[PDB]
Amino acid sequence: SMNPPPPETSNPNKPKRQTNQLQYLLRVVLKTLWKHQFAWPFQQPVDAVKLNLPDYYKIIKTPMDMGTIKKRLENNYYWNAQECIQDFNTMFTNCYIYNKPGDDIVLMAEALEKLFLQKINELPTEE
Ligand SMILES: Cc1[nH]c(-c2cccc(N)c2)c2c1C(=O)CCCC2
Repeated sequence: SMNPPPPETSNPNKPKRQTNQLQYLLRVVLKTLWKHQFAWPFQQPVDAVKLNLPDYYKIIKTPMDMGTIKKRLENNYYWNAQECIQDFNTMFTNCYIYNKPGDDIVLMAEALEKLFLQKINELPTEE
């Protein structure tokens, strides 16, 4: 069994900028979710080999995790906040696609997503 290569966190050909919204996403949003008790399944890519999930990457074609997001934010990978928000929503969506309602992992994603939504509600004005 085989995992795919993880999502890229560096791309010198990709335009990039530092914005106050992106710093908020690192310093407030990512920090809030990273320290949560339910964060650990989401801090790195899903290892479908060790987890014995050979169908994971057959179903999930856009994997995403907070470890990748953290490195992308720290490496200034993004152009705008929307790109980073999309990555967060992709990671939650993957969890809901692959798992059953009521699975513990879904309850964990749900709790993180609630905090995510509470924090992005106060995303500062782009300035
Ligand atoms: C998001 C997610 N994370 C992890 C996991 C579990 C233990 C260790 C590591 N690194 C990752 C899983 C998962 C799923 O969606 C499928 C359900 C269980 C596996």
